[PDB]
Amino acid sequence: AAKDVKFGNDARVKMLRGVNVLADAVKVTLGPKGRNVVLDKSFGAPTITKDGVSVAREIELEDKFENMGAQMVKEVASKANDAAGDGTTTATVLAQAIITEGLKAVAAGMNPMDLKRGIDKAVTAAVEELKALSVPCSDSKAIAQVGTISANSDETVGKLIAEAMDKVGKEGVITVEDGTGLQDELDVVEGMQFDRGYLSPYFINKPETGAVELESPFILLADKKISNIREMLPVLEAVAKAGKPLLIIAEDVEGEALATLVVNTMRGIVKVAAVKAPGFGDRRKAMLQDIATLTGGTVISEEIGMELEKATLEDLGQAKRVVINKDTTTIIDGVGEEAAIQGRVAQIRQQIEEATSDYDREKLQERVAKLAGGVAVIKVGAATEVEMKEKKARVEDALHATRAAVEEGVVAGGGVALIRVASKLADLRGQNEDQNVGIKVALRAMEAPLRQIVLNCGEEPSVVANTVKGGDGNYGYNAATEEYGNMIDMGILDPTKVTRSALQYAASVAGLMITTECMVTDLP
Amino acid sequence: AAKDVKFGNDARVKMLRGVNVLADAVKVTLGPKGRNVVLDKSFGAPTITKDGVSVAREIELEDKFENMGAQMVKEVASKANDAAGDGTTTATVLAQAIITEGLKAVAAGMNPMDLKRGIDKAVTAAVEELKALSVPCSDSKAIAQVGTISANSDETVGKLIAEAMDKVGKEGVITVEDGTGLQDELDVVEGMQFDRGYLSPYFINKPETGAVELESPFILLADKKISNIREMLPVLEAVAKAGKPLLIIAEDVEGEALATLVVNTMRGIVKVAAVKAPGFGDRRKAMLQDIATLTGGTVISEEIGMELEKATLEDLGQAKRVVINKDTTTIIDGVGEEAAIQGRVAQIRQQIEEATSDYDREKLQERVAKLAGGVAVIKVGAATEVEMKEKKARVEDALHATRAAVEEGVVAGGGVALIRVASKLADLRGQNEDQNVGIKVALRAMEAPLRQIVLNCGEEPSVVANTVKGGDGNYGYNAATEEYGNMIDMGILDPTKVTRSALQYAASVAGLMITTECMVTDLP
Amino acid sequence: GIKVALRAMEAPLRQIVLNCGEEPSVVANTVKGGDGNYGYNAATEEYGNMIDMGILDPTKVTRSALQYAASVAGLMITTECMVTDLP
Amino acid sequence: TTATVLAQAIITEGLKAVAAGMNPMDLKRGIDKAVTAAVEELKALSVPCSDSKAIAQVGTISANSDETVGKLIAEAMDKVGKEGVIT
Ligand SMILES: Nc1ncnc2c1ncn2[C@@H]1O[C@H](COP(=O)(O)OP(=O)(O)O)[C@@H](O)[C@H]1O
Ligand SMILES: Nc1ncnc2c1ncn2[C@@H]1O[C@H](COP(=O)(O)OP(=O)(O)O)[C@@H](O)[C@H]1O
Ligand SMILES: Nc1ncnc2c1ncn2[C@H]1O[C@H](COP(=O)(O)OP(=O)(O)O)[C@@H](O)[C@H]1O
Ligand SMILES: [Mg+2]
Ligand SMILES: [Mg+2]
Repeated sequence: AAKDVKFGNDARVKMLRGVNVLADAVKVTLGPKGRNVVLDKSFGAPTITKDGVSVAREIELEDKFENMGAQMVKEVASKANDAAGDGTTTATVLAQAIITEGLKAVAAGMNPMDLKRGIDKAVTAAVEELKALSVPCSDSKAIAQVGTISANSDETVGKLIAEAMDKVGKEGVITVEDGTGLQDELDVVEGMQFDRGYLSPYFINKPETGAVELESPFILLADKKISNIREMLPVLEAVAKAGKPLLIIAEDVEGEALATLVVNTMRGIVKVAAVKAPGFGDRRKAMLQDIATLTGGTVISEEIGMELEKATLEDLGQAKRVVINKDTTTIIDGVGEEAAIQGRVAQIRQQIEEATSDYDREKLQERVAKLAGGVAVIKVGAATEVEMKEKKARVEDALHATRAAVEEGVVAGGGVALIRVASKLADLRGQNEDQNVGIKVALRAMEAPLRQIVLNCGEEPSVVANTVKGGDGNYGYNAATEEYGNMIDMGILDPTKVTRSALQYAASVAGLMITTECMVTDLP
Repeated sequence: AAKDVKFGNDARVKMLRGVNVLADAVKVTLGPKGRNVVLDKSFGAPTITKDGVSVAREIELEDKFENMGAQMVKEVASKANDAAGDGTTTATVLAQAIITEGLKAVAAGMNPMDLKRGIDKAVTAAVEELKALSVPCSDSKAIAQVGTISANSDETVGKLIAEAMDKVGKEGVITVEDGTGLQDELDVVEGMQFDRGYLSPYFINKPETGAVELESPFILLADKKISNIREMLPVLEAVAKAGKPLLIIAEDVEGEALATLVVNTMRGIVKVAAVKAPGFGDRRKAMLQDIATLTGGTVISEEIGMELEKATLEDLGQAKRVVINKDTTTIIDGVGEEAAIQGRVAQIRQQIEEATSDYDREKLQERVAKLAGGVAVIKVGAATEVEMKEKKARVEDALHATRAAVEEGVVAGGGVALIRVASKLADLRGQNEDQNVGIKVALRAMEAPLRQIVLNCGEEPSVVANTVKGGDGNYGYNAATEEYGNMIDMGILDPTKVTRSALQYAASVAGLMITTECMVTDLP
Repeated sequence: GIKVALRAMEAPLRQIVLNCGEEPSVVANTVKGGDGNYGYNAATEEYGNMIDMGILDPTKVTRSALQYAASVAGLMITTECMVTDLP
Repeated sequence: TTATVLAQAIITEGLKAVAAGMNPMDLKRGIDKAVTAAVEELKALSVPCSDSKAIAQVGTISANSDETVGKLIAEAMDKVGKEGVIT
């Protein structure tokens, strides 16, 4: 294909125009005051959205070069959401400010490489300062309002989340279930979870979040990389007698064909899934038979001693519910029985004494807590099930935030945290002035999220930013109530996890943007 | 896809042009004098319509941005019809007036957010005042002319509706049936209804209102979310022996495939339907076996104790007629027999004493009245059945209005009600003047429906609006007879239900329109 | 109308501060909060008594600027129609 | 330059008020009422200048802060006297 080659300022000017168009649309929707963006939908009334992610995914530009600049910022903003579940608009507000000023400095003939180093040095220092700024919210009492604040300042969703982590503070998995009673129901089931993606991108089922809630499927568990269609078809034939969905847990399938192919064949037919087992080698294999002991299943392949093909519905695990997604496999409640599952407890307690490897010891002491801790199951018993269905997303909204908050503590929400780092590290100086200019570009960019939010509020951003900069600690503007106060006390706070991720991702995209010598795109 | 990005006044000016084009066409058809709009039809003479809904659905604009502005007003006008069955043109007359003036205020640099708050504050106050304005029409004597007025001022259709609600005043379901006698026939059959939509949008049958009148089908009733094509095909084979249509009542089907698919497969073949059971959990399940007791059927699935597949035509409910639509399931007369149906009456009377939950008590006392109240069946015995078929739509016309009227009472029809709220709340003032301007924009907009109607009448709107504003209570212009009088006495009135819905929906679309910072549409 | 004139009178200070690069509104608030000749020395980017710092403007020039601006501006706001040669 | 900046602000604020539906002529009368009062207050604020130190300072500020220009004009101011003309 013919490729259009662009160079120097020619390419950079095109890239900035694309960054600006995407940032402008995402920036208006920052904070409680974010103005709605009308997104054309192909049939039906155009969607009106106050959410940055929907607008960003929508934005595509017709200029090949301008689109490439927009796409690069979008992927880093999405990466911020992957690390912590929000920060998508904040990442683009920060990225646009660093990128626009940095590109202008490069257009002044300044060395791009140390401009990049100076911005990165300031970012690393700011990240350490943010951790110092952090308020540990480990205690359940802190979790109680942290969770209420986390759920878009809603007490009802927050308290249920807080009630369960009252159950497990930290690592206990908590899941959201539609309530079967009009009173809310919470129980802890000693099920399981592991952070392993599904073996095709296309396994998505009914919940609009790329995920696979699955009611009473049976589970295959395999100890060699499975020979595919010839011996999986017997099992699929057996599975299709009963009518239940199947999940493959394995090393992989012999996957170049059928791990790609099976989800394109089987969605409309039967619904069948596949996932990687956790860790590698003996740990993966041992962990698969740990998984087996907990589900009630046994592990199966031609290779070791326990042939696959003629397997029945008894020769499987089963779980009352399963969740599976791009990045996670979750077992909500096995068919396995208390005594058999506790065939494990004697060994796992024993090996913790003595294991000759430090990470084997760590894995064993992680595994026993995990195995016994289980999954906290929250049933949202709202009077209206459509409304608990609606609040169900906010509850998933909340635990993403609450989990991030417990992991890194909390910072003064509002860009007050970035203002105090900016004021805190004004002293930091670059070795050369290209480096010095880079430090300043990063510091000025840190002010941009607070200023954009006050602009959406209609307050002129400068008076407020001057007052917030002048103020002490968590003194900040609550734009929803339009007055200054202590933000943490007022109830505006976010995890140090979220702010740190947005700043780091914004810095990386900006550095690449400043140092991009040439852009090659397909000819229009 | 390449997306055209618009910003600030650039987008708003495009959106206003689209709102204006749609509003202009809908506004001319307001009231008895509404001038006809010729709607091109692809083959045959162009339809001439004095109905706003037909014109609004028709209007589509070629500019991507202009169409998006029109579509947003259309969906809110349709939402007004969904809440109460009319108000579609009135919503657009009100929406255009708030949107045009509000956009002009935003174009004056005024803060969009409080303009929005000021309009909304005035609307909330006006809604309370409208309820104070309300005349309770609960009494059957009030229903008698309320119904006559409701049926486009026709006494014949109104009296039959009034005669049946003489039967049940309020909650008793009343249905319209083609008369089998030349004398009108009215009977009350203790059948059933529940406000649950059908499980595909495409289930539509013979009546031109998206609905499913169905003569003697048999009914499936299921107590688990059904395993689909493999065990539904036996039943479908059994059903297709007899030749009757089938309805699935269930939690759902295992629906991602066959609940979407079945209506695309089975329309031309056999005609088969599916609906959600009412409520959730024990209440849904109990209510399904309440439904079972009343129809004469029993509830069926693999899961609890009563396998599906080999079921006969006896192992079903049956009803003489059924109605099903986007939002409702109706059972007109079971096959069930008096004594068996009254297997229920002892329990339902008993549990009302003692139930330990307040909403369980409410559901029980709602359920007994509902179960015994039944469906009032009106047979329109006109001398001409084509004419009773024609009047049949007006009778459906009437009960939509009569039901709304009994629920909220009635207000001086004619925009006289909105004039008196506007005059009543002239005192209301915004905290800031952006808020003050918003209150005034809402108040001036309230006058627009009366003025548009007098303009269609050919009276200049100002003299009449000045006189109506000056006059007392229900003093208003009867544009059909072209003279002022007491509107309620003259026979021009509408439910508080209808006016309140139109004002609320118009305010919501206007606020979004004023605060829309950016519009993203697919490139032309 | 009186308010429009008073708000406009703050405009020269804001524009000098904008040319300096400091935030005009923040400086305007400090000067408005201050009293007497307290003002922002644009060259030294500091706040001090203007007479003491030597920043003095002739009264005739300031008075003339206000009167001339008000007369032309007041007529311009009243314009409702413009008639000009077709391009 | 200051007259243009003041005029631009009065027109921008006035046009926004006319857009709100405020009668344009009434705003013009209000602007004029404020200006007449402001001119009197400038006369009260004014303190006379004839010190050659002050004469140099008004010259320096008027010359984009050129100290030499103000210094020389004060001396020429001094030598010619009030009836004198400086070119
Ligand atoms: N009531 C408020 N007062 C001040 N700012 C707020 C308030 N609530 C949230 N914020 C801040 O505004 C941002 C939330 O805006 P949001 O629309 O969710 O964009 P994003 O997805 O990038 O976080 C966060 O930075 C949050 O800290
Ligand atoms: N005889 C009449 N006198 C005055 N106005 C009337 C008369 N009859 C109805 N109206 C008013 O005119 C409106 C009915 O117009 P219509 O064409 O049905 O549009 P819409 O569907 O929005 O109600 C209602 O607001 C009604 O109150
Ligand atoms: N350091 C200073 N502080 C503030 N303003 C200054 C300073 N020095 C000179 N000025 C000038 O700024 C304005 C001068 O305007 P100028 O640009 O010289 O053109 P003109 O006098 O025709 O309006 C005056 O307010 C004057 O005070
Ligand atoms: Mg957010
Ligand atoms: Mg109508």
